[PDB]
Amino acid sequence: MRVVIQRVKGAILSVRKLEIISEIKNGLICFLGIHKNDTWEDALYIIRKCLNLRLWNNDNKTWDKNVKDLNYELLIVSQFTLFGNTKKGNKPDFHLAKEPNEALIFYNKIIDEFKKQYNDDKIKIGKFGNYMNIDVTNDGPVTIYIDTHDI
Amino acid sequence: MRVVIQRVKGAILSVRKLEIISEIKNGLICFLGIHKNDTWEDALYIIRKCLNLRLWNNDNKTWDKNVKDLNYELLIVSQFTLFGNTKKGNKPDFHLAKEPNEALIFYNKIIDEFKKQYNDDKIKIGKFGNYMNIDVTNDGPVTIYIDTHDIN
Ligand SMILES: NCC(=O)N[C@H]1[C@@H](O)[C@H](n2cnc3c(N)ncnc32)O[C@@H]1CO
Ligand SMILES: NCC(=O)N[C@H]1[C@@H](O)[C@H](n2cnc3c(N)ncnc32)O[C@@H]1CO
Repeated sequence: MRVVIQRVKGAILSVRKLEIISEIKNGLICFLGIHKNDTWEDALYIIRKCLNLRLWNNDNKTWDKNVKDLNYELLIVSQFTLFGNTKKGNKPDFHLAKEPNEALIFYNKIIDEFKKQYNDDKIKIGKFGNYMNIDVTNDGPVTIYIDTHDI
Repeated sequence: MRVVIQRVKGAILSVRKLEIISEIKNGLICFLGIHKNDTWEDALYIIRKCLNLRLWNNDNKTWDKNVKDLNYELLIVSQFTLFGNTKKGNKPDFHLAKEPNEALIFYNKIIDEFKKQYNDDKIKIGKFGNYMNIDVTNDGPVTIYIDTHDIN
């Protein structure tokens, strides 16, 4: 499983009816990619990293507060393009991405778990399998990458 | 070298005078991280992929046009946080980043090479070593990740 985590001041997510369906204020936007062989343990790792990663400062020191400490939000967005393999040519190859129908069911379980480990109000999502327009205010910017297959 | 590429309809980047210092319309925002071990060839790989990756559709086929074909822009944003190591705990560790002063010089060369391979009016940047506020309209979204240390 792969994620790209960006720290934001706000993010506005729109799709065709454009029409807003999701917004957060301060927090994290997480672009989430599900590998065909991802397991539930891969998901858990991403969930707790997303929720406990210390991407904000204290007055005292840097990198010392996470999203929960600040009561901030998370906008989780499905991104199959993280498995866009560009090693062979300039046409990205998406072979490694779990196929959409299963990846949907897996995605919804992950969202369910994000909520259980934090709060229903705090987890926003996109619209899986649709075109999305996302207005983000990148705060830094801060951008973090995790691939669970590295452990 | 590490890069996160995102396809955008627009991006306004501002810093403390916060005033606007860079703006693009349709194109790519590239979050660019320099490893302490990167050589000029790491850079060349990244530049090539950024400029040539086919992240837009043609009328009759997907993943078939690059930023150049469409005459679109790129906003290049320096990002040491891409080496945020989180294997050990929940405090990210950034030791793999190239040291800032040398990194700026490297970064500046990369930007110039970007200007070379495309058009200096279509290449735009942020403010290395400074807090930046970037208003991005993500178009898709479409996010690509490349670590040169996985390749060659
Ligand atoms: N361009 C925006 C977009 O990525 N759209 C993707 C995802 O929202 C979703 N999707 C399908 N498979 C996956 C997967 N393995 N992981 C994450 N999302 C998936 O289905 C869309 C087209 O495949
Ligand atoms: N928060 C946004 C940010 O990351 N700002 C970084 C980069 O703009 C730049 N910088 C320093 N070292 C590097 C490096 N090794 N690679 C890329 N950029 C660097 O210096 C800022 C603080 O170190």
